[PDB]
Amino acid sequence: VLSEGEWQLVLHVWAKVEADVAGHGQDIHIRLFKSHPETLEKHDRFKHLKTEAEMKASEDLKKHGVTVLTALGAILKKKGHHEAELKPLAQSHATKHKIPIKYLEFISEAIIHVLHSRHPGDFGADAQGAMNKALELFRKDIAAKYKELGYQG
Ligand code: HEM
Repeated sequence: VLSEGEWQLVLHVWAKVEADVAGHGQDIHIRLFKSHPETLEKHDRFKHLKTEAEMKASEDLKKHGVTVLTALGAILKKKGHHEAELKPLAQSHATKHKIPIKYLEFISEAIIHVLHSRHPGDFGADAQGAMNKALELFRKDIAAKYKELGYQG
């Protein structure tokens, strides 16, 4: 469970994220695809974009990024009482897309990287540790929802 103070740090940095959701989306995905290439294969519509620049100019990918970070941002604002908008995420991702929890760790890594690269003065030790706790709570709860629908993490 997160402290009031940690939740505040998380939401403090997210507010910076929200000043350019689109750019953060692209960067996080680009990081993810380059760092763990097996991830790009889950996306049939992106798995041809060869270059970073091709990645950055794809408006399909751009929009996807915003859709992903908007869902995550609604969950973080719940400060962990996120049952209701966690469930549709787990049902899509467990039954349809079939995203292993390890791929969720991978994008968790990409998020923290990008966050630290774009906002170091607002993303120091305390803030990274808080965000990390936030994303680890999210992954635990989704792994439990995954199991409730079958197929284990
Ligand atoms: C922070 C963790 C994640 C967030 C919040 C997120 C969020 C979303 C949302 C909101 C959608 C659209 C509705 C639906 O879920 O189908 C989506 C679709 C999708 N997500 Fe995730 N996602 C996460 C990470 C992942 C990862 C790591 C991958 C693995 C490549 C993945 C693959 C997909 C795929 C394949 C779809 C369907 C895309 C399509 O064919 O249009 N997502 N995601």
